Amino acid sequence: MANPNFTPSWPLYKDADGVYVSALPIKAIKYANDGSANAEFDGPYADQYMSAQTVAVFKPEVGGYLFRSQYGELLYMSKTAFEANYTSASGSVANAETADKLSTARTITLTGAVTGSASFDGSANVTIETTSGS
Repeated sequence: MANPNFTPSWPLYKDADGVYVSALPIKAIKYANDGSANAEFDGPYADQYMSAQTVAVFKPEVGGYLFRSQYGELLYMSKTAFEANYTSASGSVANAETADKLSTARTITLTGAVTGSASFDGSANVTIETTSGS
């Protein structure tokens, strides 16, 4: 990767705790009789020829999914495991459900009178105060 994928054009997904990973969707593979094999991808990846001894350890499956993590760990997985450990990281990912308010159906460590929501005093949204009936 000459480019560090700084531009969020290609959708990169989420490892176990929130590390970034690239997803290499193995379409088909061309096993050449010389020993080397090129893996056909239809994402931000083309055919990639790998050396014979290399293809002998990294011989995967056509139709599966491979990933490449920032640790240098690249492996092929079944979509069920692949998606839940190297793409999802909880069924929210970017948590765009909570938006910027972060208090939709989730409470992302709201400090009550958050300055970016209610500066000084006088909270807005949800009547006037969430606790108004003790």
